[PDB]
Amino acid sequence: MHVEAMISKHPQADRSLVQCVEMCFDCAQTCAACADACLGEDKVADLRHCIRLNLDCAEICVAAGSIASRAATEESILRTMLQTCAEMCRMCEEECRRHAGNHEHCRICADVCKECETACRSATG
Amino acid sequence: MHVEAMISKHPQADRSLVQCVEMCFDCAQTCAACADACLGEDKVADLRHCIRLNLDCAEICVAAGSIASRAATEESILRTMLQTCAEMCRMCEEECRRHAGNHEHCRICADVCKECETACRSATG
Amino acid sequence: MHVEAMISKHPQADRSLVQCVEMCFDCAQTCAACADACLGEDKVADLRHCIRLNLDCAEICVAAGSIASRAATEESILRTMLQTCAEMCRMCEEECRRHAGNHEHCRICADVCKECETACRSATG
Amino acid sequence: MHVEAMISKHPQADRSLVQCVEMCFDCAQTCAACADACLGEDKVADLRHCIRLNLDCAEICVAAGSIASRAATEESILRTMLQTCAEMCRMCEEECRRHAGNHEHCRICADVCKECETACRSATG
Ligand SMILES: [Cu+]
Ligand SMILES: [Cu+]
Ligand SMILES: [Cu+]
Ligand SMILES: [Cu+]
Ligand SMILES: [Cu+]
Ligand SMILES: [Cu+]
Ligand SMILES: [Cu+]
Ligand SMILES: [Cu+]
Ligand SMILES: [Cu+]
Ligand SMILES: [Cu+]
Ligand SMILES: [Cu+]
Ligand SMILES: [Cu+]
Ligand SMILES: [Cu+]
Ligand SMILES: [Cu+]
Ligand SMILES: [Cu+]
Ligand SMILES: [Cu+]
Ligand SMILES: [Cu+]
Ligand SMILES: [Cu+]
Ligand SMILES: [Cu+]
Ligand SMILES: [Cu+]
Ligand SMILES: [Cu+]
Ligand SMILES: [Cu+]
Ligand SMILES: [Cu+]
Ligand SMILES: [Cu+]
Ligand SMILES: [Cu+]
Ligand SMILES: [Cu+]
Ligand SMILES: [Cu+]
Ligand SMILES: [Cu+]
Ligand SMILES: [Cu+]
Ligand SMILES: [Cu+]
Ligand SMILES: [Cu+]
Ligand SMILES: [Cu+]
Ligand SMILES: [Cu+]
Ligand SMILES: [Cu+]
Ligand SMILES: [Cu+]
Ligand SMILES: [Cu+]
Ligand SMILES: [Cu+]
Ligand SMILES: [Cu+]
Ligand SMILES: [Cu+]
Ligand SMILES: [Cu+]
Ligand SMILES: [Cu+]
Ligand SMILES: [Cu+]
Ligand SMILES: [Cu+]
Ligand SMILES: [Cu+]
Ligand SMILES: [Cu+]
Ligand SMILES: [Cu+]
Ligand SMILES: [Cu+]
Ligand SMILES: [Cu+]
Ligand SMILES: [Cu+]
Ligand SMILES: [Cu+]
Ligand SMILES: [Cu+]
Ligand SMILES: [Cu+]
Ligand SMILES: [Cu+]
Ligand SMILES: [Cu+]
Ligand SMILES: [Cu+]
Ligand SMILES: [Cu+]
Ligand SMILES: [Cu+]
Ligand SMILES: [Cu+]
Ligand SMILES: [Cu+]
Ligand SMILES: [Cu+]
Ligand code: NA
Ligand code: NA
Ligand code: NA
Ligand code: NA
Repeated sequence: MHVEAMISKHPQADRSLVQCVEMCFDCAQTCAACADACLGEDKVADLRHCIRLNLDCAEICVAAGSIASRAATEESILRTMLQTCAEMCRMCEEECRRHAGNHEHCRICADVCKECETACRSATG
Repeated sequence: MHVEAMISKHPQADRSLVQCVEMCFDCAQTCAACADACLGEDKVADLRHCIRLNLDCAEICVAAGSIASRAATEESILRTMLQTCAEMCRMCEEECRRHAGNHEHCRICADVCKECETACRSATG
Repeated sequence: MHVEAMISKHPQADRSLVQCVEMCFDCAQTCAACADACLGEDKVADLRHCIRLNLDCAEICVAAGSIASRAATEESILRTMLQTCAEMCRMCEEECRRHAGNHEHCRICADVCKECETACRSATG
Repeated sequence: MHVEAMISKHPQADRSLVQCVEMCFDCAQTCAACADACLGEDKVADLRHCIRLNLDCAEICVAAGSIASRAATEESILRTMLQTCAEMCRMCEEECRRHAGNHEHCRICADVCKECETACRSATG
């Protein structure tokens, strides 16, 4: 990623923010991937809620990552958006974690959602 | 839109929700349009904050509209996402409203953001 | 929608373009809805390809709608993006149509994708 | 990113594809950042076309990255979407490159768009 390099060259120019943007995009891709993998499993009927939560988590994480990319002093929705993203990731983590013993893709995704949750919460500080 | 027709045919199947989805997509398109119009004005330097808020409002409104399209009994991020969208629209409305005397596009956008704010807040009930 | 009203107030200011933007957002919402409905069906394992195509069609249609909202004389990706959106909608229509006898949501979605395909192709002219 | 780890655990499971997904998300974030930086420059009126192209490139790159994340044998829009993304990045590169002597953020962005263009074109093979 080029998050850190772009922040330093912004004419209005933060480690917690860089980590948050990086994680949001990582987590968006991972959740989109996890949903698709779940859709290809024999046992897809057991993964409906997981697929749905991953789709919502991918959407929210892209939005949050985009918003945060534009947050390098003026009033912003950033802190509200990051709280919502943290809650989304917490929910998605919980469901992916439940399937992690059965599907390796869900273990990887649950780990990324946990990290993203932490990153987004830390950037609200 | 086909929001109402699709909700009624969902196997797990709400006027406030239909109005919220419709408005989110209307508002996303309107804000994207408003940002582009502002970017073409002689006086673009006065509209920087407006353009930035419109970009964030378009992103959040698409996300909210998508999430809400998937919310037709299971646990959801919906109510959190709709609160964030309502706050986003309130912020964007305020700035577009400030320019409404000068730019007709901003008057139209401020009106749509006001309506979307109301719709999203009403769907959290 | 406010597509037509916003185009007329753009400082750089087209019926085919308005219809294309409107349809892209309608189709994005419809496909997102169709995927979610398919995910809730008893027979979800038969709908894997449909769900996947709907997810891609929602993503492409939002992108196309956004791009087209910013296309009201300068060089643009618009015509390329609209060709891609037309191909996406054609593919998604074909698969939703295949399930239309079994699931009413897929009949509605197939009809919207057909219309969106036509609209996007007509706006490339 | 977790692109490579997720592809290997997909139940239907490609170096060119991994590089393409990674680059699309990098480029989406970079272009969103570049647009915001341009919007904060004294000389924003000279950067209108650059801002507009960056917004379109961010939208297309997210879409392409998402689609490609779901492309790990069945029929797909992938190759069409990647051609469109390659054309988008070529256009955005050209305009960012034109401003690269004046704005360091545009130099970084032009380099990322060039790389993403190459990656997306290589994944169509
Ligand atoms: Cu995230
Ligand atoms: Cu994620
Ligand atoms: Cu999954
Ligand atoms: Cu997730
Ligand atoms: Cu997420
Ligand atoms: Cu999150
Ligand atoms: Cu986040
Ligand atoms: Cu997540
Ligand atoms: Cu999850
Ligand atoms: Cu998974
Ligand atoms: Cu998962
Ligand atoms: Cu995850
Ligand atoms: Cu997950
Ligand atoms: Cu996440
Ligand atoms: Cu996060
Ligand atoms: Cu809205
Ligand atoms: Cu709006
Ligand atoms: Cu505007
Ligand atoms: Cu707005
Ligand atoms: Cu909005
Ligand atoms: Cu909103
Ligand atoms: Cu909303
Ligand atoms: Cu708004
Ligand atoms: Cu606004
Ligand atoms: Cu405006
Ligand atoms: Cu506005
Ligand atoms: Cu508005
Ligand atoms: Cu506005
Ligand atoms: Cu709004
Ligand atoms: Cu709303
Ligand atoms: Cu469409
Ligand atoms: Cu559609
Ligand atoms: Cu469906
Ligand atoms: Cu579709
Ligand atoms: Cu579509
Ligand atoms: Cu389309
Ligand atoms: Cu289209
Ligand atoms: Cu479609
Ligand atoms: Cu379809
Ligand atoms: Cu359907
Ligand atoms: Cu369908
Ligand atoms: Cu459809
Ligand atoms: Cu469909
Ligand atoms: Cu469509
Ligand atoms: Cu269309
Ligand atoms: Cu790209
Ligand atoms: Cu880019
Ligand atoms: Cu820039
Ligand atoms: Cu760009
Ligand atoms: Cu791009
Ligand atoms: Cu690209
Ligand atoms: Cu690309
Ligand atoms: Cu680019
Ligand atoms: Cu560019
Ligand atoms: Cu830049
Ligand atoms: Cu740039
Ligand atoms: Cu770039
Ligand atoms: Cu750029
Ligand atoms: Cu790019
Ligand atoms: Cu690329
Ligand atoms: Na900002
Ligand atoms: Na749902
Ligand atoms: Na334009
Ligand atoms: Na696929």
